[PDB]
Amino acid sequence: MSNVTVSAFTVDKSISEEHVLPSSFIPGSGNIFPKFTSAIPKTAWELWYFDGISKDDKSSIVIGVTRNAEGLKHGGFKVQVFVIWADERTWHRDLFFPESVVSINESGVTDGIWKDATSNSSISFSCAGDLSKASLVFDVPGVVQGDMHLEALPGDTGLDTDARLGPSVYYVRPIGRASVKAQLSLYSSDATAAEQFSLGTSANGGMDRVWSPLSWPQVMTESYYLRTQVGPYAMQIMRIFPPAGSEDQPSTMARLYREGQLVCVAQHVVTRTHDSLILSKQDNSDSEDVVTGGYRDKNTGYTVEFVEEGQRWKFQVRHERIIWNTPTSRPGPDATGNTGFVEVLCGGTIGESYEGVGTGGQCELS
Ligand SMILES: C/C=C/[C@@H]1C=C[C@@H]2C[C@H](C)CC[C@H]2[C@]1(C)C(=O)C1=C(O)[C@@H](CO)N(C)C1=O
Repeated sequence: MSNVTVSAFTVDKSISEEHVLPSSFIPGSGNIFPKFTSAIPKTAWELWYFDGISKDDKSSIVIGVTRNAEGLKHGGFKVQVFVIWADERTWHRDLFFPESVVSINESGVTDGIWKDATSNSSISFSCAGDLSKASLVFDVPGVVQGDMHLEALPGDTGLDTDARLGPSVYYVRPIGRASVKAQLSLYSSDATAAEQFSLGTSANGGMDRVWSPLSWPQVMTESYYLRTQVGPYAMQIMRIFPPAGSEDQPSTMARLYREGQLVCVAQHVVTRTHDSLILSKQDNSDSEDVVTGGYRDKNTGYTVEFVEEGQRWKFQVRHERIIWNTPTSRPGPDATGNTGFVEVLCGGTIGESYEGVGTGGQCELS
């Protein structure tokens, strides 16, 4: 091909002779192209993440497209698909492909394709060169078939901000705020039947972009993720507590937008100089429509305070529905695990009561 830059990872085939060079964080960029190209630390990983959640019916789709070093040796490159219907039924596969190819083409479009030529099966994504739009095609016969579309909402892109998440992780938000659609056919375990999934109306989400040379165990013991449009407000929170045996503070990459204007850029999480975030969890059973992780963390929700005589933004986060529960420990009375949530939100400034839904995920390593 001509004027097309490519990084091809094939299972059981060396990357040592890839022409393209590795990079770190590129300020002001989406950073969509892979960082580990011709050499990959044995613990390193890369993530292209997309989601959408409908406010009208709370259907939700969560996509995780990964590379890691281990994958090049053994087992391939994992793609995680999680869906929840309005009625709270859930569908989710971990799918592994032997080949992972990312492309920047002559137009400046970036394409990724995780594929298996043997099964004639693939999941791909495409990002416009101006990050106005991204889309995904699912084509795994008798598992998942369909697509997903994201349109960036007017306003600040937030790409001119720091993407460090503590000292060893990068977390860019290539599409911070987005309207999202999705039409999927999701097959049973035996591949004999299928159900239609249509993401509900008034759905927001986005695209995140994350890598580290270290495995997350060496990075975090706990993590919480939130993404939400709440009236004129949009926010993204990624908060981690540093690994066991560390004097480091909790790191955050938190952003608050108002009518598309970026109004708060927290890279510091505090309690009670720099834009900062308070993120404190609750256990009260105020209302009936509440739920919790199926592991040791029994929190029902969070309070989210953004602090700029600066203006003040507070939001209650109620866990209403479970998208997923996946373990990170043997079962027990003190088991840890990962939980995906349909989040319900309410707040803003003093006096304000805007309502939204959001995706959230909390992870604890044992
Ligand atoms: C499969 C790996 C994913 C990612 C890997 C390691 C990261 C460590 C980093 C320091 C914090 C967050 C972790 C990531 C960003 C993550 O948040 C999760 C997801 O991707 C979705 C599903 O895709 N999910 C299940 C998680 O909530």
